Amino acid sequence: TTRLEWAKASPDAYAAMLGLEKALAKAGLERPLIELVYLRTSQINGCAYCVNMHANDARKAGETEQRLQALCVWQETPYFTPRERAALAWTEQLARLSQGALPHGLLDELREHFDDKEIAELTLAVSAINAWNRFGVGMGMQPE
Amino acid sequence: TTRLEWAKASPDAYAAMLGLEKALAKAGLERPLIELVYLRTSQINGCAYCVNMHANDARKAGETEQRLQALCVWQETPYFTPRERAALAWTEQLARLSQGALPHGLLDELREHFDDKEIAELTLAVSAINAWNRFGVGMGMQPE
Amino acid sequence: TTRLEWAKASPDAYAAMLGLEKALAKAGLERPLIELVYLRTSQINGCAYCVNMHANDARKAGETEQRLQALCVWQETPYFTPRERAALAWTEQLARLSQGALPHGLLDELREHFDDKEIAELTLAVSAINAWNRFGVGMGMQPE
Amino acid sequence: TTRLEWAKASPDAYAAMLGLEKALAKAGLERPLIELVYLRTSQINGCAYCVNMHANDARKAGETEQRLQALCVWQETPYFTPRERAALAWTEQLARLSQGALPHGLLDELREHFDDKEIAELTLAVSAINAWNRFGVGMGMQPE
Amino acid sequence: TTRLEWAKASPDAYAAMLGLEKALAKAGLERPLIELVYLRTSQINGCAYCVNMHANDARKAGETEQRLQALCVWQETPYFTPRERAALAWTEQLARLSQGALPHGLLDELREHFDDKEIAELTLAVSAINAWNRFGVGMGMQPE
Amino acid sequence: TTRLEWAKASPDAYAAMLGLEKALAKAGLERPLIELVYLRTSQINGCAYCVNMHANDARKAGETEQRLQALCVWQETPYFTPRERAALAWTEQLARLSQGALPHGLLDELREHFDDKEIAELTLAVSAINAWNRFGVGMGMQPE
Repeated sequence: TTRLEWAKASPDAYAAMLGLEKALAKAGLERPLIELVYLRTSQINGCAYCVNMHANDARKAGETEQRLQALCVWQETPYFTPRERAALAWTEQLARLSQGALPHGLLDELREHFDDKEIAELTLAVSAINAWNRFGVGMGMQPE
Repeated sequence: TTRLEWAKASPDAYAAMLGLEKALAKAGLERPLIELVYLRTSQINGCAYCVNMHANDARKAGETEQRLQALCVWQETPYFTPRERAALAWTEQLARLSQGALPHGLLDELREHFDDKEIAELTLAVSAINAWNRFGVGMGMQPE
Repeated sequence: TTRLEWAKASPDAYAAMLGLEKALAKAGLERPLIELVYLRTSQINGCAYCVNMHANDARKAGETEQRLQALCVWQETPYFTPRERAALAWTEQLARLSQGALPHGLLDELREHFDDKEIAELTLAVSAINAWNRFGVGMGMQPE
Repeated sequence: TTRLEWAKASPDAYAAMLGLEKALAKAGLERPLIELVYLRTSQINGCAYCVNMHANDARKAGETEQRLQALCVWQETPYFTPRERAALAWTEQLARLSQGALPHGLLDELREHFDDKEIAELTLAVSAINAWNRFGVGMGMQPE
Repeated sequence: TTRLEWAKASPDAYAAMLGLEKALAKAGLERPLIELVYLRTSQINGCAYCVNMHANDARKAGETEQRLQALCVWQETPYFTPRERAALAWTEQLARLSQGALPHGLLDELREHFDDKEIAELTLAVSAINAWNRFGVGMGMQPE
Repeated sequence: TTRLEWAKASPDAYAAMLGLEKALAKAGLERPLIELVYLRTSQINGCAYCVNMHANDARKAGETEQRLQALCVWQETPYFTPRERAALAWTEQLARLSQGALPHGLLDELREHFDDKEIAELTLAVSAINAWNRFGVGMGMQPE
């Protein structure tokens, strides 16, 4: 289930990572949207531990099986709102940041759906799950 | 130089991100290695703001022009130690986490050069710069 | 939900595609494995119509939410049998056939888990869903 | 020339695959265009058996060496008609379905050159060769 | 057929490029192998002008339709000698130099088939066609 | 520092490659721009020998550390002129020629900044460094 118990090795790193979650917990950004961002990022990054945790946490936040099964192919479905689709486009592009430039009008399109405080919180969410995925995959973590 | 002043929009997000840096500042992991990790990740992710900042910070940590110019092609040079090369392999693979699975023996190879506490700190470093790059590129940040 | 009613346009094409399903229905290859192959291929190919249909059909074949949510990251989980993992490796490699050569020992590894008749049936399953996905995405099909 | 005699292992699979060809034989879609679709798909998928067979079959359908040698780079040549170029764009995009979304206006552009029955037949052709390529490469088939 | 007459614009550039060909003409490396290297590189780089020219020049050097049609999928055919396959592996890897590191043992494997003078000549051939392709595609050149 | 002394093995190849440099030396195209083209191409192709040489040669041509460290991420910086950015776009696209088609309007955009003789010289520069990189990486060359 893990190859390295990293939170025990560096309690400071674990505390710092929990600080990201504390900030997000205080954010106005709605929790079901954060869970989608987390689940989709974890899918893209191939972090099975995080996929399992956030599919489970998304259900805790009220999500349906229809949405959870469609998330990996969200672009070609009618299940996600204009606001969610904006956030998921952001999520996908930032997950794949090593692969090339972000399109010019992307932030501008996000601004049609989110105020700037929400954008900061959304980007924190994206950054945090990207960070958790790196610990998850790196330390060789497996679900159940 | 920026399209969105995100630290002003969400002070909580900014404080949380600074908490990653506070943890790293307290880590035993040597600062010049952290700067290489930061600079290389920022290059891969195309974050010009972070490239500029960390090339400058690497010089503050004593780095030579030879190493700074060779970092983007580090694999085929003799300038980086076995320990640094292990960390840079980790850095590159985790930067590109969306692109496929991590090789099986990668953590095992890292363990030949780093103790588990160092590995946790190194992974925190990788995670933190990946997070900063996402704010940098997302918010449309440009250097000087 | 569709941009082109292709089965009405070419009844012969539709009948031919149903012939693939008739053959598979008669195959010894177990149905839950076929559903995994179908669902995973549809995810890779981004066919939302087929993802929806086969996640639903997989439940009809007895599948758990744990397996359905973990399928997209199956490699790093303990939920799939040696035989299923062999089939899913085959599935992923053949889904991505345009991207490069198949590894040398792949068929040999499949032979450790499947007899040659099963391999033929498995490859028919892979081929059939790849075909359905092409109609699904091409004709602009969306679920629910 | 083959690692697994799949048609002998599963006669039902072979009969089902021949049913795709029977439908195409009855289609109004012109045979030389089908051969181009088959040859180009087989090139993209790296199926040497199918490349050999369809380059040979294309000659049987009247094709010139000029067209056969230019097909792999068809975009930057004057040898292919507006209708063929539409079909080849479709062919390339659907060959590479695992690599990302199909452009929005692609079906609309195809409709400028083909009626809906032809589009269904063309998509059957694309699907069928994609299926044959998977058997060809999977079963380790080599030409001559 | 061309968007820019580059040889007229810079006669010095044209003379320099012809100097590569003069050196190759004097090389011991056999001409049919050079033509394969040229044709395969031109295919990979999508230079239709060069594909046309070198498929035609390969016929002038004695090549068969069987080999010319199989070249794009050479790996899975029996038509190319151990020596040619070594050269084509070199050709493919160096065509795709922007895509990642060259495998460690590649030069060593080439040395099993070629002496060092031949390797230098082969690499000149690869370099020269890569250069011609860049003029061809850049200047918008089309065959016939 | 090298696995094969290629200039000694084939003096003709070396003389031919020097002929590219002789032509460029005579070109009106300004030397600092050529050095940027060389350095950026060498970075993309992962040729550590050439990166080292041209970062050093760029300093000889007057370049600043600010520009040299920002070159790998030039798109998102203000340090490069409209003319340089046009040349670097050309450089990147032609470095990555094996990866797909060149955008339609690219030569047209280059023509807004360069006359046709300059474009020929620029393309010679791109071609020459692509050639040198292939010798550098192929022959296993390492800096210092």
